[PDB]
Amino acid sequence: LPGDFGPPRGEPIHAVLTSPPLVPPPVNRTYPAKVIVELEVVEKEMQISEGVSYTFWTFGGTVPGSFIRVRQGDTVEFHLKNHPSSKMPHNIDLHGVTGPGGGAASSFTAPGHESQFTFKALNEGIYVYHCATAPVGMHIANGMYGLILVEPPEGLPKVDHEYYVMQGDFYTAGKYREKGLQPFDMEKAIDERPSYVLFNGAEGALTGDKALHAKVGETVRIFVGNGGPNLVSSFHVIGAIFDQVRYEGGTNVQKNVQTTLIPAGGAAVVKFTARVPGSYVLVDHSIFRAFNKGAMAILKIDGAENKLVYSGKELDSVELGDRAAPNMSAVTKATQASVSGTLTVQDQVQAGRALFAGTCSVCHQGNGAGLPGVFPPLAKSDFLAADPKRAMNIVLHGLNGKIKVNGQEYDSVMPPMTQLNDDEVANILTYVLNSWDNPGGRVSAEDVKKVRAQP
Amino acid sequence: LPGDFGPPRGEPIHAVLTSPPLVPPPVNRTYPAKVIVELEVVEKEMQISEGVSYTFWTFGGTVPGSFIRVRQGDTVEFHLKNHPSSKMPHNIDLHGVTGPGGGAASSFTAPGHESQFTFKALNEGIYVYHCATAPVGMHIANGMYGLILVEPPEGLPKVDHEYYVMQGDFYTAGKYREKGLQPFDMEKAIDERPSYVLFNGAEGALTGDKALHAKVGETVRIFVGNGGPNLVSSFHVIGAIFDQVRYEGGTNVQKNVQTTLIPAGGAAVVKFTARVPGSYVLVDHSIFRAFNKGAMAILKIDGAENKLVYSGKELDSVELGDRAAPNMSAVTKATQASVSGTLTVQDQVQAGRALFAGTCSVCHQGNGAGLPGVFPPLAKSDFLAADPKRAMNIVLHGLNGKIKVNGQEYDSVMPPMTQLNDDEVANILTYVLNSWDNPGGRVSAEDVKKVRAQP
Amino acid sequence: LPGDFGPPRGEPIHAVLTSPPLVPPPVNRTYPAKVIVELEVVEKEMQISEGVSYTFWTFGGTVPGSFIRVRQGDTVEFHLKNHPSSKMPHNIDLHGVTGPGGGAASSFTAPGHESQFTFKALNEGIYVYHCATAPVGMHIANGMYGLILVEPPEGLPKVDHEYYVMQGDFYTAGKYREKGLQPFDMEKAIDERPSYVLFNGAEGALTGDKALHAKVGETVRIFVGNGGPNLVSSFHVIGAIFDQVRYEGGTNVQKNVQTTLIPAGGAAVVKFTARVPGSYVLVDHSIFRAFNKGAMAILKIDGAENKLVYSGKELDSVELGDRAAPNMSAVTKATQASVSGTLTVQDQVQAGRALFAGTCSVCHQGNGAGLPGVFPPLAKSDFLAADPKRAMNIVLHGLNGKIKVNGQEYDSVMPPMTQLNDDEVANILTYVLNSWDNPGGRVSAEDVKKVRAQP
Ligand code: HEC
Ligand code: HEC
Ligand code: HEC
Ligand SMILES: [Cu+2]
Ligand SMILES: [Cu+2]
Ligand SMILES: [Cu+2]
Ligand SMILES: [Cu+2]
Ligand SMILES: [Cu+2]
Ligand SMILES: [Cu+2]
Repeated sequence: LPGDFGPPRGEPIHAVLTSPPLVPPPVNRTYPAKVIVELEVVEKEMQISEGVSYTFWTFGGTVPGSFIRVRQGDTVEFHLKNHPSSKMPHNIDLHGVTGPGGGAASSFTAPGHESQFTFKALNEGIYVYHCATAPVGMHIANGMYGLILVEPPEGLPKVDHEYYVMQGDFYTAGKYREKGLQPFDMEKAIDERPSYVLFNGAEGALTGDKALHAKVGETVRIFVGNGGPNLVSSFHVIGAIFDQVRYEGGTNVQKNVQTTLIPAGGAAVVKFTARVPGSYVLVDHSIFRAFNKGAMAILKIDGAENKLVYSGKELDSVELGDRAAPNMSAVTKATQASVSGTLTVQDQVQAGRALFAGTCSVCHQGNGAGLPGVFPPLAKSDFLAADPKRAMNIVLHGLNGKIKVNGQEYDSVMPPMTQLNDDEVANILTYVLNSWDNPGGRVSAEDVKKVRAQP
Repeated sequence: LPGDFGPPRGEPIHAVLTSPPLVPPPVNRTYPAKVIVELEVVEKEMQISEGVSYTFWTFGGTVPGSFIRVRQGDTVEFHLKNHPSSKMPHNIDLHGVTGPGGGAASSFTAPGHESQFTFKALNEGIYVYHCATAPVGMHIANGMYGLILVEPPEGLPKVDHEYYVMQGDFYTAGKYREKGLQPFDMEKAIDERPSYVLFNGAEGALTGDKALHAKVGETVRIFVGNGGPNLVSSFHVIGAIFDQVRYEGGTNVQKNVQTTLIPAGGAAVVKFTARVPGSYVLVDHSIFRAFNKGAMAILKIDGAENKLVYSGKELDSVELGDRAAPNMSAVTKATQASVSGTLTVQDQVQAGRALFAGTCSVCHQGNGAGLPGVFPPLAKSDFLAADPKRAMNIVLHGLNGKIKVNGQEYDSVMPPMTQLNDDEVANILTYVLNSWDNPGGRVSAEDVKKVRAQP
Repeated sequence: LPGDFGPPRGEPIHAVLTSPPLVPPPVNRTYPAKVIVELEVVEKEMQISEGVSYTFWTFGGTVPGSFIRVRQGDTVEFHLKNHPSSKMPHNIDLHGVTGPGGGAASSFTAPGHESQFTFKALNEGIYVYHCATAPVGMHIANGMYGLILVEPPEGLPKVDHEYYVMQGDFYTAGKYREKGLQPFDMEKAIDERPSYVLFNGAEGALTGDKALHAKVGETVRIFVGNGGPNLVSSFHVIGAIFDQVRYEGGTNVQKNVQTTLIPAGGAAVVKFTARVPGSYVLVDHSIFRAFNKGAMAILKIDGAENKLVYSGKELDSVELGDRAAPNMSAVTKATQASVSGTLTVQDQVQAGRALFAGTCSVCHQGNGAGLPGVFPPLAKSDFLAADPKRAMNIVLHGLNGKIKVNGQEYDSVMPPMTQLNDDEVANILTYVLNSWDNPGGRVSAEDVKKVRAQP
């Protein structure tokens, strides 16, 4: 057989698993071992977006699940526990396992139980693991996937950083950024029409203050999975190139590519060398996923600029939108205050401030000044103040034709923004009204609901 | 030119074509030949699913069409007949043909006619062939695709088994498993929203008693096509690895991968070595296709277990659902009896038995016992017997909150199952009522239609 | 660093950019240079289909944008101008640029402004460039993408022809071929449900009198991009094979393939050797894109037939439909005449003539003769003349069952063609009525609207 390094030697090893985006250290071992893996399924509510809860089903309490790292030829004794608070039964299929279901029929586990099975890791590579419990699509859609690395016997070449990034498509009853606890939507899942496409199980999981880091001159290896369930990732790094891309345990290694297709259920190891400082964006280049459904992660490189290689500036809200900023915690706070019935004007203003970035600032500027004759001002805007109800209709339904703002004529087009939720329009407009010497007061989600219902 | 082995020699050869999932024997020849291919288009109703008929358009009476096997450098004299019962005209485009339309403009054939054209097979490889008659998408969607192998002059390396598997997406007016003769749906086809995604033209075409077979230690080569028309396959083998994947006649060979993307209209040769016994599942790992639309095929390996490689069990209904069992012939029978107006309680019970597997058994068990305090029993269930109408609402619309069943409290969640058709809910519940000392009687499709219409 | 050929030498070079489908000449240079690129964003209405206008956003006035050609190790001084008639701000992200946003944060440009940034071209290859202005998906969907080639220092091998072909998916408020100025549809874009999938920004951009050309024996290199925003191309050449496919600046080169997957935002260089004359069709083999949404381009090879390689005929309307003919200018004319209120019977007849090809001729023949007993005649048809209103219902809703036409019984099936627009049915039927000794008169779009509204 391949990976035939004889029976386990040394002492049994209790595998150290890591939560995303971190990876366990290299096994750093010259002999095959008995590796004991203990993984516990937890079902739990987490925020899939600010003020949006979802009941995830997880391996080890995270999406993706805990990272497993073994050596080709190891004997893996796999213990799957299902937490007693679980409502569903669960199991595991590991890609790279030689045997039926990749472990599925020997890991079937009711709430409060444990199952175990043993496999030899014959196949070197990076592999997806996921739940394989009927209905399989529902279990995977809820977050039940992760990566197992089977190292080659000599180990992978040393790098400065190893990170763990996994794409998933998600199906909520509600629309993108519609607030509240969102049920799984089986109709959207069967139709392959996700409301969110994410890295590491949430909007902003790898942006702002949760960006991945490295320094100019350092090597980064990223273990990249695609849990699906349904989508194929046009996986891409903005502003850089992959030194290498290797799929699963394939003999083929592609070098010097920027855009690579990762199948649903697929995985790849990519290598990046940091050359110049700034934010390097990992996306699904099926662009509405990256820029309208959440599929953007950041590798932030710190170090000296090299003007001979790139003379230009770090990214801002023009490219990264409301994910340029460290976090949108103000949106979470305002959503919680709406639920409690304690929502203040200032709660709305700080939420609107976070949401205004990119969404409105690309044309009206971060300071609401616009560009005289080209983009009208929101700062001290006579037009805004004259009719707050018209302002709600402009965000929902757009505006075109000649207008006069602060003594100047505009003859341009503001596209409609009907995909903004009622709370988002209300918070953005309350921010604008309470900024730049505008008249203050507030716009409520309920105000916007009535305007949406009759344009 | 490539494949320049001079003029045909020896005797003209009448090509032996095979129906899926079988392949013609290796050409086993050292000289180029004149190969005469005779292929006849037949339009005909076949079962796309149990009790679901569809009018397929076929090359040779099967989906995919008859497998053609020639040698690089052969002169192929291609005869396309259109059966006189056909309503549409048809033609053929073979990938790997050097010339306009791959044969399309010289193979255009009205019902009851024959066309012929000659081509030299310059290009070694595995290639899709399909109909290229306006509207091309409708002809391909109805089943008009297959494979032609152009062998290299020295032939392919010998293996124990060669099989023929081809994925297709299908567009019915009705929903998945909605019974009756289903028309082609052009709106779903243009939208790329298939109701079925299949191997070899039907649900269960390669599962249960129609699984592919091999023995521990044997090599299997699978000629894998993707007829589309629209989908890209994340083609994957559960519990195993491909020794090799080679696309069309590409110089590139990928080795040691589990998950590979097959383009719409693409084809690949994969090689598998059987290591341990059990069912190895070929899927489109765009998981709702594999587990909700029919895209699952089985390679069943018989032979000695190796507990050093895999300690675990063969797959069952937890993973393969209602395709674990040899066949669902009882569903076909019950559908026929509904049409005839002769549907008996026992017809419903045997259909419901087949459908209960995985769909209900994953939580309630194959024997309806459930798991005390975790999954309530369907066996001798006081709760079921108290209100059969409530049971219909529970399958369609789900159940949550505290209930008491056979003296025990449950506080859990049964997801809704509204994608089940009225006949499916009726048959499953009639099976349950007539099992495990439950009260008997029956639930009709019409009973379920009324409950669906007002939750 | 890679591409470390020292500082720029010689004179600064003003890059010569080309409009699709042409490519600038090889740089033909042994030293690294300072290359000045000047690219101007223009927003403008163009015909996305005959009689269908769309407001495109373009780099250099075309979709795809102007082709840029530099050498690995060049210092590129990039000048982006935004035309003063623009309503939106714009920027550029070039794949293959080493630095944040690929130029995005240093190229942000309001209407009537200019931005500049400098980069070293470290990475050899073919690369997509696109707008990266919030909302990024809307800018790319409107046409803001093109290719930059970074040549290897020794240059690419010489070929007879170099062409520029770029796929895009497009989202109109109206359905496919619905006439008038079509707004961008954000709902369809987010759902990844394009109304058009095109090469070079229009239906027929590379068909008929706009086909690419070469001669038997000549080599063709095609720089193939996929601007997306959302779709992955099953990129395929009908009737031929690619000698080579190379993605971006990848070390991997695939040889001898017919079907290759291009990611959203991806690019590839393909090489084709012309062997036999005729039309070679470039498609997205996700077949409803190629044959129902516009994703078909033609490489027309002129030269001597070789009956030893391919005995068959050039393509016609059976395969290429209404794109076999040089152009459909008559449809543009009839649409303009409807807007003006000057629409004549002859305007309708010539538009219907263009649309009848393939759509109706595949079964009824180019001369309306049909095939006695199999396809009924439209030529001198007693059945057509007896009830023009029934003829409208037959095109929209199909026809089956026994009929008698010109003394012969037919018992067959004409599929419904409800995806035809009201003007298309009206023009086709007016063409038929004014041909082949039929009674004349006309059918109006308004006649068809009333029949569609009550079958
Ligand atoms: C460009 C792509 C824009 C984005 C994004 C946003 N707005 Fe805008 N807005 C824009 C233009 C060109 C115009 C004028 C339209 C015309 O007919 O010429 C506007 C107009 C407004 C107004 C009214 C005028 C004013 O007070 O200055 C308001 C209140 C306004 N826009 C608000 C607004 C908000 C809140 C945005 C994000 C949600 C937003 N705009 C985005 C161009 C663009
Ligand atoms: C788990 C994923 C389940 C599947 C699949 C099916 N059912 Fe279920 N069912 C489940 C639970 C947890 C519960 C209790 C809900 C609660 O509020 O605590 C139920 C309940 C029922 C009942 C009523 C109670 C009883 O008689 O035991 C019925 C009649 C029932 N379920 C039927 C049923 C059928 C027919 C299924 C397949 C179609 C099915 N269930 C699937 C959990 C799960
Ligand atoms: C085959 C795939 C067809 C295409 C494409 C079109 N038509 Fe057709 N048509 C076809 C058949 C088999 C029949 C007879 C149906 C039967 O019940 O046996 C028809 C019938 C008509 C008729 C009425 C009969 C006649 O006058 O000959 C008309 C007026 C007609 N079809 C028009 C028509 C037009 C305008 C088409 C393109 C828009 C078209 N047909 C396409 C088969 C096929
Ligand atoms: Cu699970
Ligand atoms: Cu899997
Ligand atoms: Cu056909
Ligand atoms: Cu094809
Ligand atoms: Cu732009
Ligand atoms: Cu990009």
